[PDB]
Amino acid sequence: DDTSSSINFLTRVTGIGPSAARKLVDEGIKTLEDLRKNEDKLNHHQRIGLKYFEDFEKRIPREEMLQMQDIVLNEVKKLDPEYIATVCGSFRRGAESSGDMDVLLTHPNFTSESSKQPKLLHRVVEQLQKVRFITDTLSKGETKFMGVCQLPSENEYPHRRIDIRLIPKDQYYCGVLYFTGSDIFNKNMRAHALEKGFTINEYTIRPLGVTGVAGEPLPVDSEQDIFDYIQWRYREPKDRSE
Ligand SMILES: [Mn+2]
Repeated sequence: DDTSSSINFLTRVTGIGPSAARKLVDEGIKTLEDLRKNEDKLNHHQRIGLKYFEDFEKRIPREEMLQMQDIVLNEVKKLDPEYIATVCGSFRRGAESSGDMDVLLTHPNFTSESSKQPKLLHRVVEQLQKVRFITDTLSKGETKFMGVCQLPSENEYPHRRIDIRLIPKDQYYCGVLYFTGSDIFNKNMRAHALEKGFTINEYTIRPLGVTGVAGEPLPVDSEQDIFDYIQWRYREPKDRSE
């Protein structure tokens, strides 16, 4: 019946999760328009997603995606060149079009020992915002920022999603890998590694042992070393389809 159809539409709104989509229905909030007239029932997120519904639905061609990546890469560089920033996802893998952006970021100042340096992220979030790259914010945490951005014009672009994550320098690589994917490639790689006596996750690559209950994180300073640990020729990102 023409209502299940409603819950579904809700969830189409970033922010609006299921349990959240339901209560909204209970207020009779079902359509797009039912939302619009009711910004008060929604969080900043949900409101933002809704503001951007339409654009959020479109995809990013790499022509754009790249120009985006230029901007992120360049700005972090001027705040502090000790900032490593890899925009990952399918995109990295040559994908012709992308859903969202996701910048992975690190700084040697930050390791899995400090954990308390949101300014590290913030500073860029703020930086990105003064340029009018990031144009809205969904949810800005200490280690991760969900927001919205948009390329500049001279006369326009949709608002893409953008995620920036802060990762320790001692775990960046593993994560650069992991958010690189594809989901399959990770499975297989994670699958291969297991055989050599290793366990790779999004943070580390640990050596296994007897009864599995084991690990103690090998140093990683490039994605390359991951591969070396498990001796597989490094497959460039483009060759990680499976
Ligand atoms: Mn994302």
